[PDB]
Amino acid sequence: SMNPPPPETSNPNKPKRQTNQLQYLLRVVLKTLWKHQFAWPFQQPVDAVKLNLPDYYKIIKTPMDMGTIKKRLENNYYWNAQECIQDFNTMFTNCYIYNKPGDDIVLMAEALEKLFLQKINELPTEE
Ligand SMILES: CC(=O)N1C=CS[C@H](c2cccs2)CC1
Repeated sequence: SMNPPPPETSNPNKPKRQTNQLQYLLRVVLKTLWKHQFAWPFQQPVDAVKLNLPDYYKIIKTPMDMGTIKKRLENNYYWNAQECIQDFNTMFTNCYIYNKPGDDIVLMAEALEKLFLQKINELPTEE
């Protein structure tokens, strides 16, 4: 079973902002998770063909990954920080839904989520 089209990262009909909170989500949150040793499974959409996971997109109907989030941040796709924070939480939740407890990938997501939570605890006040 094929891969679906990726989540959109560009939509000229969609109103956009560049807020200090969104700048923090790129410069601090995304950057911190992206450079982590466990980032690599999350740096692009799940490739169900290459990974031989024909049921992945039968189970996961709202896919999200840090490659998509990175493009959305660099492209100023978002209106507010909460949209981006939701994308990160979707990515983690999908991993916990699809995979079994204790799997390596779940430990990887948990380590990235710990750092995510630490960083968004210091999300700056909106200017
Ligand atoms: C991110 C995710 O939920 N995937 C689903 C199944 S397998 C793959 C890996 C397992 C261990 C290292 S990568 C990552 C893609």
